[PDB]
Order: sequence, then structure tokens, then C-alpha cells
Amino acid sequence: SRKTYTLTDYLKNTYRLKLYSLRWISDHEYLYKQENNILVFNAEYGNSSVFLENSTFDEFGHSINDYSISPDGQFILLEYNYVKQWRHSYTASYDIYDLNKRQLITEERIPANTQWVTWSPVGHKLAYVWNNDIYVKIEPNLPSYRITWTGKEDIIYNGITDWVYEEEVFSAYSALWWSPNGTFLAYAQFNDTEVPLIEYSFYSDESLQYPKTVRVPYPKAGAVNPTVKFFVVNTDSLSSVTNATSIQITAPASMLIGDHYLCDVTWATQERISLQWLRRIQNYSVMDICDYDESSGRWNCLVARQHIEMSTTGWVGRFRPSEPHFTLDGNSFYKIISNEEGYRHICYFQIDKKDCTFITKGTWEVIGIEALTSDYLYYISNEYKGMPGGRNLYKIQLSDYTKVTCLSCELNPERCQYYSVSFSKEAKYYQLRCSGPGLPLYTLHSSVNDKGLRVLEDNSALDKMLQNVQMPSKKLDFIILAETKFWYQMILPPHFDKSKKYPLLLDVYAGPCSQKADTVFRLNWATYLASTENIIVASFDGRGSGYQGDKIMHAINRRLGTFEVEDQIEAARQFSKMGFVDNKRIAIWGWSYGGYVTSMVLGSGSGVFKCGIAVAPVSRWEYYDSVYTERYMGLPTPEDNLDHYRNSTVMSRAENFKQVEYLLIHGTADDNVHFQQSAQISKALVDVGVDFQAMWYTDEDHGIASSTAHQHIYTHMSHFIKQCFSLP
Amino acid sequence: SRKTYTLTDYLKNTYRLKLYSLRWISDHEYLYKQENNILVFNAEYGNSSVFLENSTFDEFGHSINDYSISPDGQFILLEYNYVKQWRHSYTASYDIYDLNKRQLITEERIPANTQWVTWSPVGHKLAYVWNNDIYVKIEPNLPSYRITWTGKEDIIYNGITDWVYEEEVFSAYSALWWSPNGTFLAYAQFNDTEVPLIEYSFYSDESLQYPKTVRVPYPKAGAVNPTVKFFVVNTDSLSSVTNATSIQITAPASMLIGDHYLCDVTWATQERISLQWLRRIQNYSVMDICDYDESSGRWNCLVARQHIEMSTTGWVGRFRPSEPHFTLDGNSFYKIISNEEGYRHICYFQIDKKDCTFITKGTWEVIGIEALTSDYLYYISNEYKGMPGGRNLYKIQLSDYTKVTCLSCELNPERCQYYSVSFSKEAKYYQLRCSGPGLPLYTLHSSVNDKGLRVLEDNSALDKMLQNVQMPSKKLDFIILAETKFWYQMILPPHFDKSKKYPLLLDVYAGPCSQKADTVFRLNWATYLASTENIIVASFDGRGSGYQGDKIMHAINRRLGTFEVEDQIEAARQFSKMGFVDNKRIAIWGWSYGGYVTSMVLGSGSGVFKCGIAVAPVSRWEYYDSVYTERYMGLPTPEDNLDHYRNSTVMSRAENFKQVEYLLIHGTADDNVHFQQSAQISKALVDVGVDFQAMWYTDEDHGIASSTAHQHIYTHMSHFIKQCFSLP
Ligand SMILES: *[C@@H]1O[C@H](CO)[C@@H](O[C@@H]2O[C@H](CO)[C@@H](O[C@@H]3O[C@H](CO)[C@@H](O)[C@H](O[C@H]4O[C@H](CO)[C@@H](O)[C@H](O)[C@@H]4O)[C@@H]3O)[C@H](O)[C@H]2NC(C)=O)[C@H](O)[C@H]1NC(C)=O
Ligand SMILES: *[C@@H]1O[C@H](CO)[C@@H](O[C@@H]2O[C@H](CO)[C@@H](O)[C@H](O)[C@H]2NC(C)=O)[C@H](O)[C@H]1NC(C)=O
Ligand SMILES: *[C@@H]1O[C@H](CO)[C@@H](O[C@@H]2O[C@H](CO)[C@@H](O)[C@H](O)[C@H]2NC(C)=O)[C@H](O)[C@H]1NC(C)=O
Ligand SMILES: N[C@H]1CN(c2cc(-c3ccccc3)ncn2)C[C@@H]1N1CCCCC1=O
Ligand SMILES: N[C@H]1CN(c2cc(-c3ccccc3)ncn2)C[C@@H]1N1CCCCC1=O
Ligand SMILES: *[C@@H]1O[C@H](CO)[C@@H](O)[C@H](O)[C@H]1NC(C)=O
Ligand SMILES: *[C@@H]1O[C@H](CO)[C@@H](O)[C@H](O)[C@H]1NC(C)=O
Ligand SMILES: *[C@@H]1O[C@H](CO)[C@@H](O)[C@H](O)[C@H]1NC(C)=O
Repeated sequence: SRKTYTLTDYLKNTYRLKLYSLRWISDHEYLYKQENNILVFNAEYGNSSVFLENSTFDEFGHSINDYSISPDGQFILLEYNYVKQWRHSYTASYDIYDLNKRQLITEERIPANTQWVTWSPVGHKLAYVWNNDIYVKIEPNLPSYRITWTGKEDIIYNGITDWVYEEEVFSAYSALWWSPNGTFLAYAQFNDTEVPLIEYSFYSDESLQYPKTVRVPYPKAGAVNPTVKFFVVNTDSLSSVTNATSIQITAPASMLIGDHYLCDVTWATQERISLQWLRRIQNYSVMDICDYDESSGRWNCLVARQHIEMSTTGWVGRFRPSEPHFTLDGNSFYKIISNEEGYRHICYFQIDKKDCTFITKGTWEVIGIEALTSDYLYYISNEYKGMPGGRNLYKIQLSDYTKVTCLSCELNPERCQYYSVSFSKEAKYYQLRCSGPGLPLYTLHSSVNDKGLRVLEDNSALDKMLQNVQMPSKKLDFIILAETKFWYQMILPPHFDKSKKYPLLLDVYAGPCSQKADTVFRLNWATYLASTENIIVASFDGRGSGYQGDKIMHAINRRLGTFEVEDQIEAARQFSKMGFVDNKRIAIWGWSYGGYVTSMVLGSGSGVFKCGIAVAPVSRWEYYDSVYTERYMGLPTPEDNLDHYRNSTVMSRAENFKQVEYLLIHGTADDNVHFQQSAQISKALVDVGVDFQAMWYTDEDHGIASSTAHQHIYTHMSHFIKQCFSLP
Repeated sequence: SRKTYTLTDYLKNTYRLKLYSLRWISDHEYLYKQENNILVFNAEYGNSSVFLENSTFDEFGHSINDYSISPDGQFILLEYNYVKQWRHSYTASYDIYDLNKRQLITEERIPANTQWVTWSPVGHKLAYVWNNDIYVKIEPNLPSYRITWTGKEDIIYNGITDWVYEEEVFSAYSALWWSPNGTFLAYAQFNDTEVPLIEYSFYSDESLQYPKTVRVPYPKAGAVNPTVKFFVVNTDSLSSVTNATSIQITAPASMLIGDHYLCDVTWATQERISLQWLRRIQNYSVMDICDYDESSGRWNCLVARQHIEMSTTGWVGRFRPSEPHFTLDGNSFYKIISNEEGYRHICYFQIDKKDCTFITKGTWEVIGIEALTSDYLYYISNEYKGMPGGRNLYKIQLSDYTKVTCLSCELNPERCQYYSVSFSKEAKYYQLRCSGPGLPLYTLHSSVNDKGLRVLEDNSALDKMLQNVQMPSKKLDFIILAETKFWYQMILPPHFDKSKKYPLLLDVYAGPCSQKADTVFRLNWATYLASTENIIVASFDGRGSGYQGDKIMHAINRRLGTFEVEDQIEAARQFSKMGFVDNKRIAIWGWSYGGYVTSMVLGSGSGVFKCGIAVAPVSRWEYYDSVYTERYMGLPTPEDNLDHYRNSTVMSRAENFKQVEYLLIHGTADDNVHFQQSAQISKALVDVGVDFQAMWYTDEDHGIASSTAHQHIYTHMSHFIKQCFSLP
């Protein structure tokens, strides 16, 4: 045979997966960027035309990072001077171009160093955050109205989140929610006054004589948490002479008694907001329904409308309480709830009524609700062929729950088992996105008869290129551990010989609600290790893994670093039992939570693993943030869960590392899993006389995502793995 | 045949060198700590008596770190709760025990967290520094008198130095000088108001949830330097009702015009102080002679008494201007000055007279002046057998300079070639300390007819143990480079075979005024590499090296990282020509300046070296302190020497590291050569796609001196050297 998938192919993106990233602008039209032009596509017919030529901004004088067309199509917001902050946050410069007048706006521009910009859902109003304060523009050429005056760097945040809310609660920077009409603007206010600061050196460029100290409010497990306030402004009654009036919506009494989080904001109608609150002890959540009082200007939340969601075996939701999906009248909603058997299913709720009705059931889970129309509810689930790592689109008939139709299951069963979807406004058309086991396929469909309209992207160019490469194969199967099915995946080398013994690398994450065994197609480091190095790369989903019910997911509750570590050891013991694995060449590696599990497995003294690599690992739960940690571990106090926080550290296992080859890697500017975590592992290994390998990446964060750093880390880990497996 | 000197022997200090640490307390007596007792010895006869049994402090309740007996013998100052700070500084708790009354002083105790304590030179007065302020106790049981009120943490320092003065100027924490009588107390005041702070994380123990940021005023090359003021207090006229009056002594006009340092304080008589000042441009120093005016209470320094010392080829002195050694009347003195040929010799100066008279000359240098009597001047030099790395004691007859007598040269010429000395007060006796080439020998002698009195320590216990070990040998010789002799040393394996090819490791420092080729006996890492691993460990003294004249030393002036790097490359090329070196197995390593040279040699693209290890290296001169850097490099400005600062970095040679195996090591709490230095090397290597090896040591400083860290680093470097040389 001929060429293999090399490390250089992975690092240099030689074999590009093609995407079809579309933006719906109505119930029947979408925008698409097809090189040097923006095109508008008609979903029913498929005809297109140039919406905007990229030649329009040749004389702009800055590199445009991104754009946003206003809902009415009248304006385009141009984003340039992009400066990345955390996982979702960034700062940028913004300019507005009038599409009808065909010119840039010179007067009353969005200021430089803007934290977040948002168009209203309809029309052309703007809400932006500058210096932690909210500003509203009714028209792009008109002056802004100031909404908040309390904004203070690292202390008060209006309309944007602090570190912990961005990372753990909202999974977004924005804390601004326009009403459907664009009449109201709802926002959250974060107060970090007494939140302790994580401090670290930033070395910057060679030209900087003195390193900079970065100071970030970050609550570690058990520390003072930021507080939250919720407000609503009427953007239609803004005065140029008088200051803007913000109406506060207070949290329920069952929340105000102690520490709590605002975990969800959903507009139900033009005058109704849904708010979900969660206690610091993350097993109790309350949903409030708040209506606008036209004859007072205030917002009232009846105690009778409050819906409580609690857990007896663990925490609420997968990572957070699930979002409600309101019916058009806003008097009822659907939401994914854990049932009496522990499976996550769609529940139907009526506002002034007692409980809920489950509309789905079974030994599988609903992944998410995608669309809701008058007649149907569209959702993604892993029901098909009882594969927890598969994803398909289904629709349930709202007039008969037994009438469920799989929409994606049989489109291409050998090639397509993992779908995601993008619905048009009002769900008239949908784009299906299959990500495996074969090459990604993008298709356009009509909700009317569920007829296929067009193939958008088939990846035929990649298909032909990959026919020319010795590609590895993927086996997706399960093993039995204590009368339960646990899924695993294996990346097997090309020309796989079952009578030959191959070295095995265990790729681990194993965090709560994780899934490493799935039907997704990937071109990654594992692709190179199996194709060029002839190493079996295995992944296993044990106790604590998600999408298989709470019996499996909650098994890890108040006990991180126990069953998920043990289950990785047992998986490797069982893979060793298969006659195609060299029992003397078993390695393990992982990033973030994966790094914590790798380190815990290496310090277990199982004797199964020869070597391992931990990238940016957690080492002790007290060093990680309060929101994520306390969700699974409780508080680190003698009354709560101190004993388990003390017994679940990497440092305490330092003695057992004498039995293994260990490579420890961490970025110095990691704002998420602080360098401190690895600084403590290295110190405990040195204190016990254990030799190991280390690598720091100057100014790299959790992702180690800088082009040169990404290439260096993978090159360094490849040399380590090859040396450990005696490969040339 | 039998056992070799193993890595474990080095790390576990299996073969300990015995010392004879004595403290002269008079012209004929000394103190010696001889197991469970402090003894007093009579030099002439050798008889002794117990002075203090350590059973006295069995019920003290703290571990005594050190002690200090008052000059009059009446009190002992006990040091406990020792907390190390920088190279010289520390904090401790102090208690005073009355030796006559045989009880602890319970009233008016030295406060906890005392920065520095000092007995007066005669009697029992105390001067201590607490919270950056000076305090004086006339008697140990009496209350203190406050001298200064200006003390401010990290800003104003009274009687103690800031970071830069401790490390570079005084090579000591103390900035307090009692007059011989103990009448006056002279002190320096340091002001660090506008000095920029170096900031770095301190991780501490596992129990610390948030890392601490350490902030130290540290001027990097070209930054704002601390300012200095000098004062004198009369300790005999201190009032309990009135505040202490400090008389300020102003720097000369030729110093006040810009930035300057106070570089030396020497009491000449009871009423005369010598002060040496140095300009920020370190080629001009002024010595001031200051006399007490009894009819004014003021100190006056005549401009006619000022002695200027300037350099035309480099900087003043070896590391700083040399100290004056005054004759009893204080009207004349002796100083080591560089002569017209560039050799450092003893100069004789008379106070109200124009220049000086050289009393020594030749192609060798005076290392230091050790004692001065009415008849003789005692000094150490490297004259014997023209060996720059040898050290011997000589005496010159003050009535005839041609009458020079070597006092140590012929005591044991095969065993003893490197001496240091300790004279009694008034120099009636001297202890000679020979540190090689054989095992250290400690002897006592009488000055009258230079008769050997006693052998104090012969190391006979080590001698017998080493007879049982396969010990390596040392060859000390020279090679010619551009018509000049340059010395090198080689640690050769036992049973050395000149017809066999051995791997070579080059051990480097090469800093200005350094010496790595000498006659001293050492039990170190090199001893193990040659004895167990059969590796030749070589060291070379090239351009910039000291004790061979200014032509060699000043060759590197305003050009660090040029000739000393080139000369290490040429030494290895010449060792390669010798037929006992494997030219394919040549490695290089160094610590501090040695790490900078190793990195510069590895990035030179010479192709001579296979691998190298740099421990805590300097990478760019702008990151290192102003005092040391500017001495050799000038200022990093375009009007001065910016072009060489920019051309002499490790980062700029990053491309050439593809040709070598590199191991980079640095401690994270290094307050001297900041971790920033290695953080910038690693980042430049990653930016260029160079794979290398790294190791950080959490909370270790420049020394990486913690027992567990010292063992780990040497174990890690040994594995690296062994794999690079293909050794099992
Ligand atoms: C962000 O959060 C912080 C807390 O982390 C919050 O700051 C707190 O503000 C309040 C009110 O401004 C202050 O509380 C007071 O303390 C001062 C003394 O320092 C007293 O004057 C106060 O007593 C008076 O007022 C009381 C009620 O208002 C009554 O007892 C009586 O009328 C008194 O006259 C009171 O105890 C406090 O200084 C801070 N806390 C901290 C830790 O800084 C801040 O306001 C928040 N910012 C926003 C925009 O929400
Ligand atoms: C798809 O094709 C139709 C039909 O040609 C386009 O609709 C026409 O174009 C303009 C702009 O909307 C109107 O002024 C005409 O009256 C329309 N004619 C008809 C017969 O509908 C349509 O815009 C095309 N869509 C895209 C996205 O290119
Ligand atoms: C060494 O021994 C001598 C002689 O015994 C000691 O000197 C004498 O002893 C006492 C106590 O100091 C004095 O009162 C006598 O006047 C001394 N006589 C002479 C002739 O010196 C001496 O103290 C001993 N030294 C040590 C350090 O033990
Ligand atoms: N901060 C922690 C957050 N996290 C998540 C969060 C989510 C998620 C999915 C849907 C909605 C909201 C959040 N899904 C997967 N992982 C892993 C991460 N983490 C865990 C420990 C180590 C470091 C790290 O970043
Ligand atoms: N700070 C720098 C100071 N230094 C010295 C100083 C002296 C010395 C000798 C007699 C009197 C006063 C000073 N002797 C040898 N080395 C090397 C060191 N240094 C140089 C660069 C790298 C880091 C370091 O500590
Ligand atoms: C939207 O919201 C309010 C009432 O909900 C109304 O007064 C306003 O003018 C509305 N605008 C529309 C429906 O276009
Ligand atoms: C929440 O957790 C605590 C602490 O483990 C527990 O005692 C309590 O019953 C929980 N709440 C619910 C609703 O189960
Ligand atoms: C220290 O120096 C500053 C200028 O940096 C000056 O304002 C201040 O007076 C000084 N303090 C003392 C005690 O000399």
C-alpha cells in the first residue's frame, strides 16, 4: 500500500473537513459565505444571489474578523481588532455599514474596547457593553442611552458575566436578553467585591522587561461566590433628559436564604420572562414565571407559578438545569427532566397547573429539544439501536404522543449515525448535519412532508483524498462491568491483524456527564497514532459518563476520582484480555479532567500502565472553581465533604509514580486549571524522589491553542509515546 | 576491582570533608565547637577549657540555629526560628543569656521578626534592625533607644540593605558599622520608592488554596536604582527623653551629579571613617576620608584627601573597588589596585599625599590583604609556580619591599597548593586552611618566627575511606589560544587509558572574573561522572576569566556572550584533538552564568556539542539586575550599548538548537535570575519548532538547594547525560 496519515498531516491540516455553515434570516432564507461574497439562499427552491460582495470593504483599512446583519437586513455590524479573553469572552472594535445607503456610519460610533454588541431580535436596535456598563442605540446613527452607572473593572459587571458565570453557568460572555419584540432588555448584574483573586505571571513578548501579574476574581471550592441581581428596562420609553429606569426582579424566598446562582433566562412572550435559580448546594432549583404589570411598570412573580426541580441522587440537570421551550401563547412549556427510572425525557408543563406529563420514555435519553411548532416537537436522542453514542432527529405528534417519527435514522444508516440540526425561524426548513461514522454530510429538508430538498456538502473532495491514505478504522462496542453495559471505542491501525499484538494507548476524559465512545468521524492525533505508529487508541465510558441515565451518571456523586479512575483501570485490564494487545505496552493520556484521571490511574499502583501523559490536569479539587467542583463534591468542610476532597488528590499518590514513566504538561497562563495544580504535583513527586518528565508552555492557557504551541505539544508527546513503546 | 564514587554517595554525603571552624576572640585565644561544648583554645600551648556546655540550653524549648558571644565574653546571643530570605539575609528570634549570672534575659527582649543583630566590637552594646528601623541597647537587660523613624517595608531600609545592595554591592544584609570603640554607629539608608517590583507566584504547601504573589524591589538593567544616604550616631550621648541625632555624611560633588552607589565603609580610627563611592557608570570611584569635628559634632571630608580610582579598559576592581587596610594611626593605608601592566598589586597610600607606591609587581596577582602589623603585611597571591589557580600566604617586610617570604609554599607542596588564612587580632597567630589538591589540611602557626605549632585537622578518616574507592584524578594544565596561556582542568576516570576514547562533559561558568581551573579538592557531581560513568569532566578559563590580569579579564568589557562563549567552543575543539576524547560524545552544562554560556554555545551552530544542560540561565541582559549587568555592559540605550544587549540574547539563536539535545531547568521562586529568563527561552524555542527538554522546580530559588530538589535535579541531569552518551 501507500501513504499513511502522518503527524505533519494532523498539525498542518492537510486533509480539511468541509463544513456548510449557514445563517437563517427568515423561515425560508439563509446566508452563506461562498468565498469573496455573501450569498442569500432560498430554502424551498435553492436559487441564490449575492447579498454582499466582500469587495465592499477593500478600503476599510482593518481585517474584519466577523459580521452580524441586523434582523431587518438594513445594517451590517463589522467586527475587527478582535482580542481573545476567556473561553467565550473577547473585546473588539465595531463599525456599522448602512446596506441601503451603501456607506459607513461616521457619527455616534460604537466605542473602541467594546465588550459585547447585540442586535434586538427584530428591527435594528443595539445593546452594547463598554467599561462594564450597558448602552442602548435605538438607531445606528443616533447617540446611545446609558442604562447602568455601576460598572467597575473586576468588581461590578452589567450585561456581561464574570469568570465563573462565563465558564460554568452561562457558557457565554453575554448577560443581556432582549424581549422577542425588542421592547424590553433584561440583564444580569454580577458583584465580585469579596471574590478572591487568582494571580499569575504573564511574560508577554521578549521586549517586556518586567513580567505582568494577571489578577482575576475566581472563587475556588468553598470561597466567597459573586452575587447576582436581575433587571429589566423598557427600551421604548428611554429619555435623553432623564436616566433610564431599571426594574429589578428579585430571586424567590427559597433562594434568598443563602448562596444561589441565576442559571437560566427565557422570554416566554412579550410580557413574560422565565427565570431559573439554583442554590449553592446544586440539588435544588426553582423556576419563576414573571409577568409585566402594565398599570404599575413593575414585574410580578406569583409563588404558585414556581416550579421546583430537585435531585435525590445527585445534582440538577446534566451540567445545569435544562432550558424551557415555551409554546407560542407562553402558558405551557416542554423541558428535559430526569424521570422516575433516572432517564432524561421530555416533560410537558402547564403554568398554573401542579406537575408535568412525560411525553417520551425508555432506556435512552433525549439530548435536546430543537424546535416546537403547533403540531410537532422536534428533538435529538440516542434511542436508535440502543447506542448511547448515536444521535438522531425525531418528531413527536403533539395530539398523540405514541406517534413518534425518526427523521434522520434511515437517510444513510452505514454512513450517518450522529446528527445535529439547524431549524429556520418558525421551523419551516431544517439543515441536518451528520458528523459520522462516515464523512460529514450536510442536507436541507422541508418540515411540511419531511422531503429532502438538496445535499449541501457531501465531502466528496476529502473522500477521494482519504482513499489515497492508509486510514485507520473505528470499532464501537461495549463490555460488561458488574451486570451493566459500558461502551468503548477503538481506533485500530490499517490492515488490522487480530493474531498480532499491538501497543495500546488509552485516551481518557471521564469527567461527569462525559462521552468518549461515540459514532463521530475525527481526524486527530489518534488518527496518526494508529495510521503511522500502529498503536490502538482506545476510549472508555464508565461510571459518571453521560447519556445513559442517572444510575451511571450519579455513581460519581460526592466521590470524584474513585469509580471513573477504577473503571479506566478495569477497561485496560479487559482490553489486555483481548489477544491483540501487548500487555507490556499500555499507556494512558488525557487533557484537563483527563489529566486528573491519567495522574490518578498512574498513582493507583495497578501495574497495568507503563507510561502516561497528563496535560493541564486538576490535582486537588480545592484548587478548582466553586461552581463546577461543588456541583459534584459538595463543600470542602468537616461537616460537608472535606474527607473526600483530601483523599482524592494526585499529590497523596506520589509514591506509586516510581512504577511508571510520567510526562506532566501545563501552560503558565492557564486561567481555568491554574498552573498551581501541576506546580503541586511536581513538588509532591520531587518530595518523594520520583523521576518524571515535565513541560511548561509560557503564556499558553488551557487550550495550548497557539499554532506553534499546539504543534510543539503534539510533537513532544509523540516522541514520549514512541520512546515508551520502543518505536523508531 | 572494588567500589566507585556513586551518585548516591554524592547525594547522601557518604564521604564528608572535615573542617576546623575556629573563632578568634583575642590575640592568643579562639573558640571551637567540639561536640556538646564550646571550648576556648590557647594558640601558643594548645590547652583548652570548656567555655559553655550545650546541656545549658536543654530546657530552652527551641532549636538554636547559631550563637554569638559578646566581645567581653559576658553574654551569648542565641539565634532560633531562623527564616532564610535572600543569599545573605534572614529573620530570626533572639534571646540573650548572662554567662556570669547563668540565666536568660527575660526583660526588654530583642523583638520577634528581627532582621539583623550586631554586638559592638568591644564590650556588650547591641544594634538591631526591626521593621526597617535601627535600635541600640547599651546593656542587654535595658530598654532600646530608637535611632530611625523612617523605616517602611520595601521602601525605606535603615541599617539593612535592599535586594540589589545585598546581592551586588555589600554581599551582606547588614548596613551598620560600629566604630572600633563602639562609640559611634554608622549606617546607610536605602530608598527604593521608584524601583520597579519583580513579581512571581509562590505556591507554598498543598494546604494553601490561592498562590501568593511575591513582590520585590529589583532594578533590572537600566531601571530606576535605589538611592543611598549615610549617617553616624554617637551611642554614648543617647537620651531616654530626646530623639537620637544622626549626622549625615554627604557623597562627594563628583558623585552627586547623577546615579551613584556607596560601595565601602571602613573605620580608620575612633574618629575617622573611609567611604568609597562608585558612579552608576562603574569606571570611576572616589574614596572620602571623614573626620569627626569635636567642636561642632559634625563630620568633615576634605576634597584634598579624596582618592580617585578609575579604569580605562573596564570596570573598577574585580567585582567592586577593593577595601583599604589602614595602619594603626589611620594616616596611611594599603589597597589592591590594578597596575600599569594590568596586574592587581598592593598599593601604599598616605592620606594628605598625591598618589601611591606599589609594594608588589609581576605576572601574577594579589588575591587579598589578610593582616597588617607594624613590621609586615600578610597577603594571599597566585605567584607560586606561575599557577593562577593556586593560592599561597606571603609576608612583605614594610622596611624593605624586596624582602618577601612565602609562608605556605613549602609546607606540603604535593598535597597543598590552595590556601586561605585566619589571623588572630594583632596577628600573633594564623590558622592555615589548605583546600587542595590533596585532602584539606588545617594548621596553626605563630607569626613571630613563622613556626608551625599544631595540626588541627588532617582528614585522616576520609583519606582511609577514599583509599577504598575508585577515585578519579585531576589534571591541571594550559593550552595556547592566540599567543596566550589559558588554563583548564580535567577530572579523568580511574585507571585512565590514553589510547581509549572517553565521552567529554564541559563544565562551564565563564562569568567575568571567574576561575574554574584551580587546585582545589572537590567531592561533587563531576567526581561521580568520572568515577562511575567514566566521563571526562573538563573546565576551561578563557577570556573574561580572573586572577590573570586585566588584558584577559577586561577582554569581555561591554561584550558579554562573545569571547567567553567562543573560548568554550575552542577549548572543546582542542580537547577533541587530544586522542582520548570521543568527538561524537561532547556535552556542555552550566548553572547561572554557566547556563547562559551553555545556551549560547548550543545556539552557536558549531556542531561540536551533541547535548547540553542549562540550569537557571540568564537569557537576555535586560532581565538581570542593573548593578551587575551595567558593570560589564553599560546601559541598554542607543546612546550607550543597546545594540550589544540585543545581539547577546539566547532567544535570537533559537534556530540553531535543532542541531542539539537541550535540557532547560529553572526554579519558579528564583528571586535572582527570574523564571522569566527561561520562560522566554522556551517560548522562542517553541516559536521556531525546536523540541527540547524542560524541568521547573516549584518554589525553588537560584540554588535549587532544598534537600529533595538538589537530589532530584542531579538525578534528572544524570539520566539526561547517560542517554545522550548512550550509557546504561
Ligand atoms: C457589591 O457588594 C458589596 C459587598 O461585597 C456592597 O458593598 C457593601 O455596601 C454596603 C452599602 O453601601 C456597605 O454596608 C455598610 O457598611 C458601612 C461601613 O463601612 C455602614 O455605613 C453601613 O451601615 C449604614 O447603612 C445600613 C444599611 O444601609 C444601616 O445599618 C444604617 O442605616 C447605617 O447608617 C453598612 O453596614 C459596605 O461598606 C459594603 N461591603 C463591602 C465588603 O465593601 C456593594 O454595595 C455592591 N455593589 C453593588 C453595585 O451592588
Ligand atoms: C429566487 O428566484 C426568484 C424568482 O426569480 C427571485 O424573486 C424575484 O426577485 C426580486 C427580489 O425579491 C423581485 O423584485 C421579483 O419580483 C421576484 N420575482 C419572482 C417571480 O418571484 C428570488 O429573489 C430569488 N432568491 C434568491 C435568494 O436569489
Ligand atoms: C592554658 O593553661 C594555662 C596554665 O594553666 C592557663 O593560664 C593560667 O590559669 C589561670 C586561669 O586563667 C590564671 O589565673 C593563671 O594566671 C594562668 N597562668 C599562666 C602562667 O598563664 C590558661 O587559662 C589555659 N588556657 C585555656 C584556653 O584553657
Ligand atoms: N469548567 C468545566 C465546564 N466543563 C464542561 C461544561 C459543559 C457544558 C455543556 C452544556 C452546557 C453548559 C456546560 N460540557 C462539558 N464540559 C468542563 C470544564 N472543565 C472541567 C474540569 C477541568 C477544566 C474544565 O475546563
Ligand atoms: N549576582 C552576581 C554576583 N556574583 C558574584 C559576586 C562575587 C563577589 C566576590 C567578592 C565580593 C563581592 C562579590 N563573586 C562571584 N560572583 C555572581 C552573581 N550572578 C551572576 C550572573 C547570574 C546570577 C548570579 O547570581
Ligand atoms: C411590543 O411590546 C409591547 C407590549 O408587549 C407593545 O406596547 C409594543 O408597541 C410592541 N410592538 C410590536 C407588537 O410591534
Ligand atoms: C442536597 O444535598 C444534601 C447534602 O448531601 C442532602 O442532605 C439533601 O437531602 C439534598 N437535597 C435534596 C433535594 O435531595
Ligand atoms: C524616598 O525617595 C522619594 C523619591 O523617590 C522621596 O519623595 C522621599 O522623600 C524619600 N524618603 C526618604 C525617607 O528619604
